[PDB]
This record gives sequence, C-alpha cells and structure tokens, in this order.
Amino acid sequence: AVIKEFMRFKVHMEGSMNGHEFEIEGEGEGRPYEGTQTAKLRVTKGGPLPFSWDILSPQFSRAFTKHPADIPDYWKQSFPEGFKWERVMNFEDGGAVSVAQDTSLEDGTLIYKVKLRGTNFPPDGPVMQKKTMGWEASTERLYPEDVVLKGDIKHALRLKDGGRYLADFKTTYRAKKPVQMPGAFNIDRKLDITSHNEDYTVVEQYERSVARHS
Repeated sequence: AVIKEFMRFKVHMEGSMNGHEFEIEGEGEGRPYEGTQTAKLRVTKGGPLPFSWDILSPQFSRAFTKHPADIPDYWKQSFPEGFKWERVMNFEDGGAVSVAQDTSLEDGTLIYKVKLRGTNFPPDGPVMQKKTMGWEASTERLYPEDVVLKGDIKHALRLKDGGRYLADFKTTYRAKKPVQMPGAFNIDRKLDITSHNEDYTVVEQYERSVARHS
C-alpha cells in the first residue's frame, strides 16, 4: 500500500486576493486511514496577509479521509501518481476564489502545489477586514462523473459579531490514473485553526474528515 498509516506532506501556495500577491510554504502530517491531519504554514511573501486566513485554510488534503470499507477511496487509489483538484468558492457578498492544486508523491512524502486567485471581495467585508472566526463543521456531497469526482459544499464562516457568512464550494477531483469509482457519498469535516502567531504569518491547523453514506 502506497499510502501508509502515517504520512507527511509539504505544501507550496502562490496566490492573490483582490490583487494582493502572497506565498505560503508549509508541512503537515497525519493518519490517512483515521481521517486526521495537522499542518504548519508560514507566509513567505505578502505577509501579514491583508485578508482572513480562513480563505486559505481549506486549500491546504483528501488523501487523509477515513472511508468505510464499502466506499472505494478515490484519492488513496490514485497513488503513487496522485491527483489534481480545482475549486471555485462563491461568497454571499460577491467574493470569488478559484483554486487549482496538484498532488504528487516524492520520496515517500506527499507534495501539494496550490494556485489561488480571489477577486471582488468588498473592501469592508468580513474577508478583507478579518472578521471571520473559522468554518462551521461541514458536509461535502460528492458524486462521480465518468472518471472524476465532483463535490459541493454549502458552507459557512463564523463572524466575530456572532453572525454567519455563506459560501458555496464546487470542487472537481481528477485522479491521474483509473481507479475504482465510488458512488455518491458525503464527507463530514471539521477544520480548526489550532495556533497562530500574532499576525497569522505562522499558523497551525487540524482537520478531521470522514466519508459516509448518504
């Protein structure tokens, strides 16, 4: 089995938010069959980011999703070659983010490369004003379409004032070789920022992801 019971990853992200360019480098680890992982990220250009970290946190790992025995694991089967994913996040105030990612495996370590472009965020909105406080627990509804898996999330960020800020995620996952396709299923996820320095230029996050039947 290529994906072992313990695995590490390295991630590099380049992106822009309302024209502000930045770069992130990070490293993570977890237990792919238990669905748990952590990562430590460092802003290496464009810091401190002039926007909420919460936009970036869901972009930093579906190989770490616990699957029941009766749901084929689209992502784990794709290795060693790996998979790609592309995502669009549409926020209720008009902000929009496109993300593209490549996942590979080099010398036993997972390698994540991410490009992100966010536009049209209102200058006084919760993203540019850093008024969000993390993602609510979520369920991604996934379905196969020929050889790819597509997922939809009706998601929400918490606000410092106690309100909510809605976003729709649409993601396509594309294995780099044929795999046994699952039927449609759900992934329940909880993503937390566990630590950060004062200006969010060094951040740690934790995620638990579990696949289940509808």
